Amino acid sequence: VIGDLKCNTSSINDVDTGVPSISSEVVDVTNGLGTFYVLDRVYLNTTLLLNGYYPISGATFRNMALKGTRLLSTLWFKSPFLSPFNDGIFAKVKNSRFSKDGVIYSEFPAITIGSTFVNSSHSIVVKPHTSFINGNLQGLLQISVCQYTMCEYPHTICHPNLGNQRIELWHYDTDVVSCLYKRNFTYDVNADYLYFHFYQEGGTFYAYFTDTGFVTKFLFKLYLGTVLSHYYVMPLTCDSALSLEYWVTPLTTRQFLLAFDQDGVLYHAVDCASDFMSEIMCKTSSDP
Ligand SMILES: *[C@@H]1O[C@H](CO)[C@@H](O[C@@H]2O[C@H](CO)[C@@H](O)[C@H](O)[C@H]2NC(C)=O)[C@H](O)[C@H]1NC(C)=O
Ligand SMILES: *[C@@H]1O[C@H](CO)[C@@H](O[C@@H]2O[C@H](CO)[C@@H](O)[C@H](O)[C@H]2NC(C)=O)[C@H](O)[C@H]1NC(C)=O
Ligand SMILES: *[C@@H]1O[C@H](CO)[C@@H](O)[C@H](O)[C@H]1NC(C)=O
Ligand SMILES: *[C@@H]1O[C@H](CO)[C@@H](O)[C@H](O)[C@H]1NC(C)=O
Repeated sequence: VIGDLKCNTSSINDVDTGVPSISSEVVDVTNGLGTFYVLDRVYLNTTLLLNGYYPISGATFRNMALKGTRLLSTLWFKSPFLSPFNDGIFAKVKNSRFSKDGVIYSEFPAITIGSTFVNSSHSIVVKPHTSFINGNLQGLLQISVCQYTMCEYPHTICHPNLGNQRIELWHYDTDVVSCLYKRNFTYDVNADYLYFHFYQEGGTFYAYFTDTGFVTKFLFKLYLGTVLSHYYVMPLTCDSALSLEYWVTPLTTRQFLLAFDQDGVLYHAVDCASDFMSEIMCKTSSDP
């Protein structure tokens, strides 16, 4: 259970489909993976020791993507899918460009980040939305942070052209609710992978994003004043045979040594707390 409202409680079984897939690759940041750009600041032809919310070198990712057709498992909405959100998380999300009847699409899972997922708290929801404008497929990314009455079994659905045996249903507030924040963000539907930093500090939530390269740019920030404790990558139901990936590794507060081209491109990094070599390599930045 995520919310605590028995919504459209049909086509649900208790089927064990296993546990989120572990990546064969670990976090290695030795040229950018897991780093972000500084908001309203651009460094050229220089290194820079920097504290921040970075993923842990040697840590694996987990594929939190859940793909359904009609049936949802009750086990999909518990640990280990309903996961702890501490400092933050880093996401490598695949843009599933399923090709059907000539046209190419752009599906990937929604993620909700909250405390209790009840209308008494706020919950962040980062949901993709696709639509055609004269047969050209457009990418949106509907961010919203609201006092949602979340369902026990929240799921999104794919584009209706790919076929759906379920209606989209994650919250039941067809009555208009109190929201701290909501705006849409366009993304390039021709992107191989989308990357996200989601972290919190002193009651403020932070989001970084990129649909080009792996190094994320700043997206938005929002003062909650509360402390976020959980994330859930929602199952996406579809008739078409999509191949979903939402790869997540957690963030902790760490010092990194970053490096920039003359064109301001972060091209190299050192996980400074990973290694006795790395520690030595950073601390030696004070005038020798
Ligand atoms: C806030 O959420 C709670 C549950 O988290 C809702 O309570 C349910 O209300 C319906 C009436 O429509 C009852 O049939 C259920 O038994 C209630 N459930 C529980 C667990 O109490 C409540 O309606 C929501 N209210 C608003 C305004 O969003
Ligand atoms: C984000 O874009 C979507 C594009 O559909 C907007 O959602 C629709 O808003 C209209 C109101 O003009 C409603 O009639 C539709 O029911 C909405 N559709 C969906 C799928 O939610 C939305 O307005 C945009 N959000 C923001 C914050 O601008
Ligand atoms: C309720 O859910 C079932 C299966 O998920 C679906 O067939 C039906 O159309 C849904 N209807 C409404 C109004 O939610
Ligand atoms: C970059 O900085 C170095 C010194 O570390 C300097 O010699 C060089 O002129 C600079 N190159 C560019 C491309 O800015």
